[PDB]
Amino acid sequence: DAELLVTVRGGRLRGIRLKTPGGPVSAFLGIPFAEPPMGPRRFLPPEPKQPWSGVVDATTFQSVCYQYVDTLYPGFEGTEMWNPNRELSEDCLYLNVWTPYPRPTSPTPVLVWIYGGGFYSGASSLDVYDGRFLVQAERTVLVSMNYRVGAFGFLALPGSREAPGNVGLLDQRLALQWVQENVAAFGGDPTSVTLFGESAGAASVGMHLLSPPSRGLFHRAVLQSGAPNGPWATVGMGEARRRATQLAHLVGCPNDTELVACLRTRPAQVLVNHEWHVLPQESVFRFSFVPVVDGDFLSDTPEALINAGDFHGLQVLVGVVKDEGSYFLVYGAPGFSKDNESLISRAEFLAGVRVGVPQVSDLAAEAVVLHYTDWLHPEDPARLREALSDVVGDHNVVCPVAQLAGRLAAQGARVYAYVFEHRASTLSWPLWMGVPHGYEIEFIFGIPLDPSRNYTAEEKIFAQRLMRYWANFARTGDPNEPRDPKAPQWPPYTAGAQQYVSLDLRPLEVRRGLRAQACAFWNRFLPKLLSAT
Amino acid sequence: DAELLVTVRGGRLRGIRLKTPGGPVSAFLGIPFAEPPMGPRRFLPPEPKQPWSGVVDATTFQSVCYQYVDTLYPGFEGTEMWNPNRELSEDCLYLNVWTPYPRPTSPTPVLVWIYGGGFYSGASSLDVYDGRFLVQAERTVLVSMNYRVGAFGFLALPGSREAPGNVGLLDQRLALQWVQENVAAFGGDPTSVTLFGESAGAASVGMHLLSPPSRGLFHRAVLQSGAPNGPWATVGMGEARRRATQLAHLVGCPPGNDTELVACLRTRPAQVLVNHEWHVLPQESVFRFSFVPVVDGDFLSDTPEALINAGDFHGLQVLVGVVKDEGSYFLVYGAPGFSKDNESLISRAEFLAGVRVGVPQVSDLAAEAVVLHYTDWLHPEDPARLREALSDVVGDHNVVCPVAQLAGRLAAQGARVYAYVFEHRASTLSWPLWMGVPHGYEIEFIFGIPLDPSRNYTAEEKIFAQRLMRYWANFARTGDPNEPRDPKAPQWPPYTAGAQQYVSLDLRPLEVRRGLRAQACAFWNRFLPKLLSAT
Ligand SMILES: CC(=O)N[C@@H]1[C@@H](O)[C@H](O[C@@H]2O[C@H](CO)[C@H](O)[C@H](O[C@]3(C(=O)O)C[C@H](O)[C@@H](NC(C)=O)[C@H]([C@H](O)[C@H](O)CO)O3)[C@H]2O)[C@@H](CO)O[C@H]1O
Ligand SMILES: *[C@@H]1O[C@H](CO[C@@H]2O[C@@H](C)[C@@H](O)[C@@H](O)[C@@H]2O)[C@@H](O[C@@H]2O[C@H](CO)[C@@H](O)[C@H](O)[C@H]2NC(C)=O)[C@H](O)[C@H]1NC(C)=O
Ligand SMILES: *[C@@H]1O[C@H](CO[C@@H]2O[C@@H](C)[C@@H](O)[C@@H](O)[C@@H]2O)[C@@H](O[C@@H]2O[C@H](CO)[C@@H](O)[C@H](O)[C@H]2NC(C)=O)[C@H](O)[C@H]1NC(C)=O
Ligand SMILES: *[C@@H]1O[C@H](CO)[C@@H](O[C@@H]2O[C@H](CO)[C@@H](O)[C@H](O)[C@H]2NC(C)=O)[C@H](O)[C@H]1NC(C)=O
Ligand SMILES: C[N+](C)(C)CC(=O)N/N=C/c1ccccn1
Ligand SMILES: C[N+](C)(C)CC(=O)N/N=C/c1ccccn1
Ligand SMILES: [Cl-]
Ligand SMILES: [Cl-]
Ligand SMILES: [Cl-]
Ligand SMILES: [Cl-]
Ligand SMILES: [Cl-]
Ligand SMILES: [Cl-]
Ligand SMILES: [Cl-]
Ligand SMILES: [Cl-]
Ligand SMILES: [Cl-]
Ligand SMILES: [Cl-]
Ligand SMILES: [Cl-]
Ligand SMILES: [Cl-]
Ligand SMILES: [Cl-]
Ligand SMILES: [Cl-]
Ligand SMILES: [Cl-]
Ligand SMILES: [Cl-]
Ligand SMILES: [Cl-]
Ligand SMILES: [Cl-]
Ligand SMILES: [Cl-]
Ligand SMILES: [Cl-]
Ligand SMILES: [Cl-]
Ligand SMILES: [Cl-]
Ligand SMILES: [Cl-]
Ligand SMILES: [Cl-]
Ligand SMILES: [Cl-]
Ligand SMILES: [Cl-]
Ligand SMILES: [Cl-]
Ligand SMILES: [Cl-]
Ligand SMILES: [Cl-]
Ligand SMILES: [Cl-]
Ligand SMILES: [Cl-]
Ligand SMILES: [Cl-]
Ligand SMILES: [Cl-]
Ligand SMILES: [Cl-]
Ligand SMILES: [Cl-]
Ligand SMILES: [Cl-]
Ligand SMILES: [Mg+2]
Ligand SMILES: [Mg+2]
Ligand SMILES: [Mg+2]
Ligand SMILES: [Mg+2]
Ligand SMILES: [Mg+2]
Ligand SMILES: [Mg+2]
Ligand SMILES: [Mg+2]
Ligand SMILES: [Mg+2]
Ligand SMILES: [Mg+2]
Ligand SMILES: [Mg+2]
Ligand SMILES: [Mg+2]
Ligand SMILES: [Mg+2]
Ligand SMILES: [Zn+2]
Ligand SMILES: [Zn+2]
Ligand SMILES: [Zn+2]
Ligand SMILES: [Zn+2]
Repeated sequence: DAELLVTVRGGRLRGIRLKTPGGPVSAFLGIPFAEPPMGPRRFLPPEPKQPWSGVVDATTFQSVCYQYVDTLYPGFEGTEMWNPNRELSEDCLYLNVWTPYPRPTSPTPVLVWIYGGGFYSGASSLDVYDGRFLVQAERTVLVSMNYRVGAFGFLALPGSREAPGNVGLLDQRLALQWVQENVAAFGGDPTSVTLFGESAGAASVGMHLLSPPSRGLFHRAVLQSGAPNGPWATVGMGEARRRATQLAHLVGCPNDTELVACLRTRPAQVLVNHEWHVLPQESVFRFSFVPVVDGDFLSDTPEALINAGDFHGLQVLVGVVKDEGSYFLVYGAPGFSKDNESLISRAEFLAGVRVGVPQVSDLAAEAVVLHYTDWLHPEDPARLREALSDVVGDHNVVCPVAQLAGRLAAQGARVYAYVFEHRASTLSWPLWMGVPHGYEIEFIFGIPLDPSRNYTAEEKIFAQRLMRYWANFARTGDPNEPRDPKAPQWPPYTAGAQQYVSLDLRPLEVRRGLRAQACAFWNRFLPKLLSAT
Repeated sequence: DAELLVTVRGGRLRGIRLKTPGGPVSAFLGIPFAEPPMGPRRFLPPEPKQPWSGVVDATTFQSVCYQYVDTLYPGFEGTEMWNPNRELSEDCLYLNVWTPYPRPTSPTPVLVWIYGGGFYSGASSLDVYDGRFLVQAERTVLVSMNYRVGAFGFLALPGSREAPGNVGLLDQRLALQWVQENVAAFGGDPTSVTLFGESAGAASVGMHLLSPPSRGLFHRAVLQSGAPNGPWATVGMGEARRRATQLAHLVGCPPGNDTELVACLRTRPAQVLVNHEWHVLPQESVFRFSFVPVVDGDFLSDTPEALINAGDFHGLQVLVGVVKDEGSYFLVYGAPGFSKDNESLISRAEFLAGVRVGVPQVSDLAAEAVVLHYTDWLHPEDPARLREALSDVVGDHNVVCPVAQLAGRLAAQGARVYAYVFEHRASTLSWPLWMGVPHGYEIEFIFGIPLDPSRNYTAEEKIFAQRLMRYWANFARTGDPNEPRDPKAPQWPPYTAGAQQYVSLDLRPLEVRRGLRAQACAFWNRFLPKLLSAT
């Protein structure tokens, strides 16, 4: 019917009606937003999609951008839920729109979701990103886009116009430009556009906040388990060159314009098969192709722009999960497995510190180890495992997020912080991993409401609470209800009081400090030490 | 009384009967154990006392070695109890013996006490060091001696033969030699001598373990709130020369150069040297007094930390401990914003400054490590927290962690080690409540001072003091502070490098706990060295 037929600036779309226990939602899946970045357009900033004849079929998710498909635990849902669920294609720059079925006659606010995956993986078609429940429950419009990952999104020869860098970020910015122009055709309000994302998606949200050409395309920002100032999310120019020139040597590619032309002649699968082999430490925490500090998108290091920005007028929702680090340990760290209790040894632990804190001196590593050993039980394997889980989690997610949250708060922003502390009753990982990196998203998106998944009565209620908080924030920059007794339940995060809430089944609880003591080491002392040595 | 006339290798002594509530003790006070270190003998090692004719009057304490007198809180009980209580004289090398009234029939173990005072102060004649109550209640023999402090005991021009250094420690060794030769006259057993000391006396006891010629003179060791590997307890030969010649400059002594310089210092009156001792290294408090034991390669063949890691320690029984609030007393002596008369609610600015006072001579980066370690990053402005924090910084750095280091290294090489944390604040205690259990305030209880009728301690406190006297007396008799065949009480398990068990001493029964600030002392004993040498 005419509810599923929409015309945007480029032409006609035909969407699909999706069902929700609450009721139906109108969905437009796989709307092209850039000309396919293929052949000579590989590694280049995206070009806007030109108008098309006829009716585009937006009834299903388009393709996934090329990436390594994880095969650590084959057939295991804990890993499979995150793997690509469409064909891989360099023809992948498509976005998706969910909107209420009585299409809003008034302009409703817009959530835009940027998926994470450490800049080396990810897809908007993953099942845990289904916008239908968030839309049907809170009557906002939800948009999500694909953006190039891996070398396709982030190979850079700083200097050249052929491989400029950060084109995966520009993919996102283009889709936000698209939202500006077309969201109103679906009921959306271009003037209330809230960015949210997790992991590299959250780091992405962070860079749009620091990149002036993007700061005009959205108004509020949610960062979940990621920060642009994290040790894994940017790379220098001179290093970006070495990594590009190395991938080229690996793929058999004999100046800069000549380098890119050879890479462009290689099947996309050949680049994916070598991009992990670029760095000797084949680590998840220093993946080869991430955003570059070139002076373009980022006029300075993310740290530099944070410490110097006026963030008056910005509201920000920010948080981590309880155990950020445990998911990364099974992907590398020596002694670990989803299939036993991963009872690490001291030397396995000393070794793991180097894998999760890569590229720090020897003195810095000893500092980490002395800082995180329990000197009354120096060789307890369980305690050691938890310690290492904290070392990588604190260093890569928590202390970066914290450092950003306080700086934003201190320099004019209005911040609300959380820690996600619910372990799903469906969670297929082992119990020692706890609440792992990535496992709040199911709840933000209202997945427990899907009748076919097997979540708890109490868990559906929790997901609705969370959706309420997020939509509240989208609407007003304030997750609290505009009208309620005992009204300031969720207080703002400030550099002093450092209040956050804990999100779980029990009613909101305020706590002080996001690993305040731990993050003093990472944000304040460790740099001084890397310096004077 | 036949018990008060006693004869010693040097000659005859007349002693005095002292009263305890529980009964008499006979005491010999101010026995000359060395020829007086005067004029030409100033700064030299001690010569043994030439023997005398007649009866030495050993019925009253002799003089106190020259030293700074504390003018900080005039009249105040808390400071005055430590101040010299006899005339200051360079003629001060005498020792004291308390022995049970009916002199013991069989050879009883001997406790030798070495007083503290950070090597710039102290005297065996102070009231809290009265042996009578311990000797009456446990029937051991007790000895204490005076040793030279300040520049008179520790000024060194390494290589001089004029000022060889460590003569204050030689003073103590001379008295231990005297005990070996003479305590038999008082019913004491020279084959069962236990040293015990506090503060710089505990550091002294430690250096005696590390100096072979002293190991023949005792068999067990108790170290209370002090250790020879503390940052304040020793000095290099090169630093020792700077400080010696800087003092010579402050007194007007043109600097053979070593022999002129010392002969000049000898002419200056003793009080003039005391006056400038602290101005050799001006500082705000009490850490790093400038005339301490020197690592000369004679008395201390190597640094204490070297001597500890490879030493002859198997079979040694050691008793070792700290007070609950080791830091707070030092802060009162010059940490910015500290007095005994207000709550010492310091600002962050004074906290940062106080870190450099209590942890002197460390790099700017090292000091930042300290701050970032002891700050409470949830309440970094809270003045009360900052106050306790800085107390722990200086308490950990100067006392607790050096003692924890010594304990585990002894235990590792096969010493039998027993560790305590004294955590009872005397109901009499005159210092303010926020200093808690300050440095030096277990001594009163070890010595049974609560038994003294004039001082009104509690009954709970008297039975406690008797409990402590028994622990220490048990230890002196048998190298084990536990009630021999009595496991009706909780056992005091020995300290090992793995489990790290110690007992809390207070008015409640023995409580066994693990780890002497294990987390804190990793920083001080392991990381901070690496940091300081790698940068
Ligand atoms: C008691 C008795 O029967 N005879 C003693 C006699 O043994 C003693 O001589 C001293 O014995 C001690 C034993 O512990 C040392 O071995 C002395 O050698 C040293 C020392 O190591 O202490 C050598 C040291 O280099 C000297 N230091 C200097 C010169 O700076 C000291 C110094 O003489 C001190 O006076 C000792 O405390 O001695 C050994 O000489 C003598 C006193 O020395 O007394 C007898 O009665
Ligand atoms: C716990 O498991 C890890 C991972 O090994 C996997 O899971 C086990 C249950 C077992 O079935 C293995 O075959 C699996 O591959 C163990 O770490 C591995 O140990 C082997 C020893 O032969 C070694 O070759 C591997 O490299 C190790 N893997 C890593 C990542 O280091 C570990 O030994 C198991 N046991 C304990 C006590 O942790
Ligand atoms: C708590 O007391 C200290 C003690 O210092 C003072 O000592 C005397 C010289 C006299 O000024 C008394 O009133 C005090 O007891 C205070 O620290 C001093 O503060 C004054 C000025 O306020 C300053 O001139 C001194 O240098 C300070 N001493 C230092 C830095 O060591 C402290 O301010 C008191 N706190 C209060 C009153 O809240
Ligand atoms: C790298 O070398 C290539 C050669 O493959 C250079 O390409 C030139 O491009 C211009 C375009 O106007 C041609 O007219 C030339 O004939 C090409 N070949 C040359 C100059 O040898 C390219 O300019 C070089 N890249 C640089 C200098 O950045
Ligand atoms: C967890 N999820 C399955 C949603 C994908 C993801 O987030 N993978 N994480 C990569 C990474 C690596 C280093 C630092 C941060 N993120
Ligand atoms: C008088 N009292 C019992 C407190 C003796 C004492 O302990 N005086 N202080 C010594 C000191 C100084 C610096 C470092 C270590 N100890
Ligand atoms: Cl368009
Ligand atoms: Cl469906
Ligand atoms: Cl048409
Ligand atoms: Cl606007
Ligand atoms: Cl642009
Ligand atoms: Cl950065
Ligand atoms: Cl870099
Ligand atoms: Cl570089
Ligand atoms: Cl290949
Ligand atoms: Cl491969
Ligand atoms: Cl791989
Ligand atoms: Cl937690
Ligand atoms: Cl290095
Ligand atoms: Cl345990
Ligand atoms: Cl505001
Ligand atoms: Cl149910
Ligand atoms: Cl904290
Ligand atoms: Cl005499
Ligand atoms: Cl002379
Ligand atoms: Cl006389
Ligand atoms: Cl005199
Ligand atoms: Cl021995
Ligand atoms: Cl030297
Ligand atoms: Cl030197
Ligand atoms: Cl000379
Ligand atoms: Cl040392
Ligand atoms: Cl303690
Ligand atoms: Cl410096
Ligand atoms: Cl730290
Ligand atoms: Cl505060
Ligand atoms: Cl607290
Ligand atoms: Cl043994
Ligand atoms: Cl008081
Ligand atoms: Cl024996
Ligand atoms: Cl305990
Ligand atoms: Cl501890
Ligand atoms: Mg992977
Ligand atoms: Mg190959
Ligand atoms: Mg090769
Ligand atoms: Mg254990
Ligand atoms: Mg006289
Ligand atoms: Mg005289
Ligand atoms: Mg010399
Ligand atoms: Mg030196
Ligand atoms: Mg001058
Ligand atoms: Mg003067
Ligand atoms: Mg335990
Ligand atoms: Mg501790
Ligand atoms: Zn991630
Ligand atoms: Zn591979
Ligand atoms: Zn540390
Ligand atoms: Zn002392």
